[PDB]
Amino acid sequence: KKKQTEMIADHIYGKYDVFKRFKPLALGIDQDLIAALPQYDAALIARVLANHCRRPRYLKALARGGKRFDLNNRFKGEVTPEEQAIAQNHPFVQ
Amino acid sequence: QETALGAALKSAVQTMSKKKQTEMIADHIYGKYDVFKRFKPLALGIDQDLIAALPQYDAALIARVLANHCRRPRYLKALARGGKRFDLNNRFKGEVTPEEQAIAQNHPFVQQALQQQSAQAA
Repeated sequence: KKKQTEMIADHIYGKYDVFKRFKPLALGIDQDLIAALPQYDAALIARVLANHCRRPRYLKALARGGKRFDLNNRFKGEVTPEEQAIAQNHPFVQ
Repeated sequence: QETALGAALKSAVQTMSKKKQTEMIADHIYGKYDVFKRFKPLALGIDQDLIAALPQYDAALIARVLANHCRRPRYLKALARGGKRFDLNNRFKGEVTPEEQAIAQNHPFVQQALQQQSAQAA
């Protein structure tokens, strides 16, 4: 498992810009990641995402706010005030 | 003794103090709205709903009370619990996303609060 996920992520941060550059991610990017990657498992694709969203860098991107982005780096929704404020007050961010 | 006009005059006068207006807003909100009293996940745009429903109070101090409320461990713990969000009328409106839920779940204040909550059960 861990050998694979380690490779799975490696591929994502390498293929998709939105993950490489830590932009707030579109709602439902899990379904899109699994759909776009049949080559992997649908819960270890999800695991790699869980890891990403807890990194201080992602929290900081949330605190910054603005639009969210889909796998093709297009605006799709945005960060809400409530989520932006929780990210800003977070122990990793303040 | 006291008139309706009299009571409203006294209230208006009291609202001139920022600290006093802030206590009044919180008491109003926790007293009137079950979604606040019970710390349910709040719908998108609740800030605007509160502002519209409370014209007797400054929008800025309303936002402040709201932001105080969402910073409380008990609120984060509610976000960690997840499920639906609720509007001012205690009706379903939207939900807590997996991302919001995971962030609240890993929040230090929740790690504490969840540990306390279960130690009060034991």
